[PDB]
Amino acid sequence: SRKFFVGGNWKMNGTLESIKALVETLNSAQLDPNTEVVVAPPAIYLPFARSKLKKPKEIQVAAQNCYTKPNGAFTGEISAEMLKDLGVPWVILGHSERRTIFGESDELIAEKVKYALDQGLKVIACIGETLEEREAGKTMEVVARQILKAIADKIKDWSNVVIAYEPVWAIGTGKVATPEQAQEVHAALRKWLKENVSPEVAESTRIIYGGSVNAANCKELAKQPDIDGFLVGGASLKAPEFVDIINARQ
Amino acid sequence: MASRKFFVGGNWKMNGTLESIKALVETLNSAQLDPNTEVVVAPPAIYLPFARSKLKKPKEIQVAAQNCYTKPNGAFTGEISAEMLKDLGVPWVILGHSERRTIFGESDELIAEKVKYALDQGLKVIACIGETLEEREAGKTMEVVARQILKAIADKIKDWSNVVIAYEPVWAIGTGKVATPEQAQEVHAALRKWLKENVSPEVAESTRIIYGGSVNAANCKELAKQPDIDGFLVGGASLKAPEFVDIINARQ
Repeated sequence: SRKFFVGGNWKMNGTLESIKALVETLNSAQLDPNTEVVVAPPAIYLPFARSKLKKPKEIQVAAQNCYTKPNGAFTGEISAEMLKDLGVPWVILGHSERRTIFGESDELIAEKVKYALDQGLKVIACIGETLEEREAGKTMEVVARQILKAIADKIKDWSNVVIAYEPVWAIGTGKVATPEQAQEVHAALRKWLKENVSPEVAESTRIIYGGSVNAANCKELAKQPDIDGFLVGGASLKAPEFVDIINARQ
Repeated sequence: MASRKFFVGGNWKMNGTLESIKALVETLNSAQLDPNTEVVVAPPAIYLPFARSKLKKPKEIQVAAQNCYTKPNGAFTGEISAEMLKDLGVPWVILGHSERRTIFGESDELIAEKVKYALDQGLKVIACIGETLEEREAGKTMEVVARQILKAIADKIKDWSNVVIAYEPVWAIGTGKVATPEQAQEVHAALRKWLKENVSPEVAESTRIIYGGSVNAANCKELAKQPDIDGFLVGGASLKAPEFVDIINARQ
């Protein structure tokens, strides 16, 4: 009875005109009411995008990142307090691009997750192995360590956590995980949760898949028993395709 | 020379709420501000539209981003691009701030690419340089700031018309240890000489070099008198609207 969850990570993309058009198509579409829908604009566009949503109770917005600390002398950063002040309900943390391009560590990500949750936010926490880790057979070693470090160390209440498994080799590459590849990891992640946290947390925590999800591969992925939805990058910028992914179980 | 317009920027860093930013802008809207001062304020990116919406004299006070990325739009989760700043009508961006260099590892090379791309997108750039306490006591102040300016702008940039150089010694940022008028003027004059010899006399004479690091209402008038200090980049004191008003009026 985990609610199906589909997130749209717009990354560093959008203009006032393209975002208006995207949100308007979302507004007018038939969306599966059993899908929890979150879209993550660039921070400078978060107030505009939310203002255009015709049904703000039905599609929520997310920041793509925030810093570890309360407000202070960190030029260029956005804080979790600010998200709370603006009533932004969600935040993506530990995305592969922050890890690989901006050097964010498991330890820094752990502190962001704890502070965001303490500010009342809901967190999409991202994990995933590289191509070389995958080829060398280290996938479960890597993703088990990432979850332990990012959430299980500091977090007691998992109610407001969603886990996003996004193998780095599937992000933006055109190379999606097969349903069997993704189900294998999700099932092993849920077993890790069951044995290392609690069966209640394993039963209720959504584990969503990301990495080249699109309208033509989402239906077979969504049939997998431990895949609870998707984190969508490129296809989230194409409104009709994002609608189909929201409707992956229909 | 002396045709450089006095420039005051307020860097709010990672601070602000809807309530607190409303208040601070309303005070600036109310205040009597010296019309010879170019005024720029830099809210956190997520409050940039709100802050600009509350600015009454949108011609008299302008808004800035505190950072942007090196590249055109793409797969850089958590980043803002220069073309978004252009789309939204943000005229200014701060680049190379010490906190980005020291806390977030931003390098001379990265900052130079940011500066070029921002200028290519029609933005105006506050380009920040400054030496550490250790670098100054090792006697390397001018070696550091000259290298930082050479990589960050002098390399990839040919038009300096829309560049403001901000000298903010690291040991003065947030510490309460403002540079003396003598200390600041010495670096600014040496930077302006560097520009004269390594770029052009025209660029040296026209480029504003502003001082940053613990500027406040009480120390700004003596600094603003120095010949090669063209204004201030103000951190902590920019969240205090009355004090920021006085700094804007430091030449009155």
